[PDB]
Amino acid sequence: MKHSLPDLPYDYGALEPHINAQIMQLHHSKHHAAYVNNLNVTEEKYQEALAKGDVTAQIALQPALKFNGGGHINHSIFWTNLSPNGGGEPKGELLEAIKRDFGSFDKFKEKLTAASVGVQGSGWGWLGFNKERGHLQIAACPNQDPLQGTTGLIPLLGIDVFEHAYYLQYKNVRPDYLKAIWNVINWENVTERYMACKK
Amino acid sequence: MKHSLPDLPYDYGALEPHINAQIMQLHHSKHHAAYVNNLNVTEEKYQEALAKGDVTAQIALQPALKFNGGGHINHSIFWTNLSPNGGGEPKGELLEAIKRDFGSFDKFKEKLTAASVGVQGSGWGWLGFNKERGHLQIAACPNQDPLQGTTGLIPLLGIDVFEHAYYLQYKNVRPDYLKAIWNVINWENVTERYMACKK
Amino acid sequence: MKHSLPDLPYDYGALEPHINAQIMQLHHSKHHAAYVNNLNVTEEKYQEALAKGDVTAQIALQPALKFNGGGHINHSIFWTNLSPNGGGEPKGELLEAIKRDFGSFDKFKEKLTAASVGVQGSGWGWLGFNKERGHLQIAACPNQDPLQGTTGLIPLLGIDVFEHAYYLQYKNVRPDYLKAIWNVINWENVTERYMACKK
Amino acid sequence: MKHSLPDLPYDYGALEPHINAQIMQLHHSKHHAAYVNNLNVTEEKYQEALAKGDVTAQIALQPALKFNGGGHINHSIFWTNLSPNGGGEPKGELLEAIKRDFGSFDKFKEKLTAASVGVQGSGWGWLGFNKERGHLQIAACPNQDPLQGTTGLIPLLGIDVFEHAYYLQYKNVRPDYLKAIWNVINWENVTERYMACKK
Ligand SMILES: [Mn+2]
Ligand SMILES: [Mn+2]
Ligand SMILES: [Mn+2]
Ligand SMILES: [Mn+2]
Repeated sequence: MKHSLPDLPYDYGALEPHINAQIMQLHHSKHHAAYVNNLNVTEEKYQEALAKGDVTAQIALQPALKFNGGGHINHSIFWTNLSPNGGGEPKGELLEAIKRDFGSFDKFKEKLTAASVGVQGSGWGWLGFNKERGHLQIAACPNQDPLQGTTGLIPLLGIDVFEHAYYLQYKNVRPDYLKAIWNVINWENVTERYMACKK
Repeated sequence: MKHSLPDLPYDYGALEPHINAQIMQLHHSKHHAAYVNNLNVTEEKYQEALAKGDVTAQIALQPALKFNGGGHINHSIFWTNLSPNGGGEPKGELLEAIKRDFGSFDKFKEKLTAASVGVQGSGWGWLGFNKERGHLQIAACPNQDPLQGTTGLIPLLGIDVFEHAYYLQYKNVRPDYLKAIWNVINWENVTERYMACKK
Repeated sequence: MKHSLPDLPYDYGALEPHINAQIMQLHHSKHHAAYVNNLNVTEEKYQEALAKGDVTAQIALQPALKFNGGGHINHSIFWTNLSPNGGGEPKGELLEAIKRDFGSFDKFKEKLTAASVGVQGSGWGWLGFNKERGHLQIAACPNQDPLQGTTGLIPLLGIDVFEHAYYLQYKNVRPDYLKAIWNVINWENVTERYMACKK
Repeated sequence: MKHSLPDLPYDYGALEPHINAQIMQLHHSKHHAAYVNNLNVTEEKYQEALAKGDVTAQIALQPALKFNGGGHINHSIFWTNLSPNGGGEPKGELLEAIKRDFGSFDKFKEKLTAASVGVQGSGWGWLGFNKERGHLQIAACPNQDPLQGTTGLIPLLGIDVFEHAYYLQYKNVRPDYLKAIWNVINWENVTERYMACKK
């Protein structure tokens, strides 16, 4: 059982003019493809170390497993969080939960925008669901550290603030990239993930 | 006494075709200018906290002080480490030290290249001088963490592997950026820093 | 500003038999005294570095500032959170808040106990108040990293799980130390800190 | 692979009066036993996660794997580095190497002592061999982070500065524990590890 690079659920230029085709093609066919391959390489090395009981090799492989493994997790969710049919505001119970936990939808965007723009270096901004507390929660993750594996929160919406995700189009003005991405957020997908957390 | 953005010792397009003018202009006039301003803002906030004895505010300001403060340190050295008159190999005692500590100049480039390309996320690759041991030493730093402040090593040559330092020209192929930058390394400046470490 | 070691609100043997007198004496007159002394020395160096604009020295002093500065913050709160007249359960809105956010007082004890016992190495277990969300929140901190300075949460009740806090009496059985400390929790002080969080 | 708690090469009271019998008994039968048991449980979970491709579970298990896995590595080496027939100074090439890399045996003790006493919180002080550079090197590790797995250096002599390693006897005065441990250093074992580093 090996991990595979999931196909993009839309054309490279489907999110224009918010995210140009050059960024989408590089972000998926180059960056994500490398994470999957490196992930499969690390898993095979880790399996050999675990069979031999080489705990030293297991720990030496952790940085490569979390970075590439997290990259495969984060980017796989990122594509579904975007869509040419996205934008606007969510509906149903998710919208009610955003108003209840953050006050309003605009306030929520402000909190997630501040968490995303506040990331110093490479990282991610996430809207997650706290299963224990039963409400929403915003958190930032450094580098490719996945949300659930490092915080326990269930990812609902992630914003890649790696420079490779916007620099070609927005250069150093990360806020401009954060303002535009809200227009293509696939709230239908984010709603499916939210409803799955409640039973 | 406030920190200031040092002027670039050459034209934006002096390092072409290795580093295009668009990268140099953005890297200096936008990224570095922000580090200096944010650094001065943080120092003033830290001074107020220190006068009031507010240790909580001091610690809350550490991430902003190390990132912007380190950025001002790293980029100020980075410009002098490059030059249109650079490239080739160093001479004198520095070349002898590289051969003695790393075997050869090509081996040194291999070690610093591996440290630079091995940085997962944002960071820096550095050639430093270990004053205690009296020899050279290669080390990688995450994000803008400066070399001397976090390792004690005296910086001699730094390679910015932040994506903003090469993505516009080399995209995700960081190795291509590392291969080209060796042609514009200002070994005259790196020699001055090395000779200053010995007395 | 010259920080000072606060006088203990009680004699070293007031919390027996839950925390013996030898631990209290060492924890206050040796461990806490060292943080204050080292903190004052570090603050003086930070003042000298700021006057000279030595950013390298500032970053090099951060670990000592956070450890000793956080130690002064944490232990100063720890003494007030304990009392010979403590124990039992809180009353009023704090008890209602514990029931609301954690289900019941017993469930809250189980969650904070797991967080304190879960600390690998040295650290602290904290019950804090999230002013932005307006409810309670449990969090663990590594080493002496203070709660508010590193997380923003306002400390209400802290449990020192440094080995020096229980080893002399409970040895490696940290769970026994967690069970015994509930008998001396000064809920009057925790309520004061909880009321200070509200308008 | 089912890791096992290694038998001690001596009785618990063989290293008296430098390390009393109560510490040795607790450190081996309680502290080290917990790392092995928790390590075996964590490895089993890692095998289950790998078979299912659950990368989230793999990353969530890393802290427990590094702490307990590193604990098994460090303590297993620590017992062999000590002996009732130890003490004094090394001989042969190891002594020459200590003189070459650190000037003298006394200066080496001062450097490794400062590194061990300098650990803030829990950690380890290590004398290691850098195979790439072919000389000795001193390094400190936080918590149970093993030397080779996190730094690449081959461990030669380790000093446990976890509070549980000395507090019962020396209380908060860690320097006294560092001075006393030199009397039981098994330089015969350290030489074997140093000779294994060379062809
Ligand atoms: Mn990305
Ligand atoms: Mn840069
Ligand atoms: Mn303490
Ligand atoms: Mn130990």
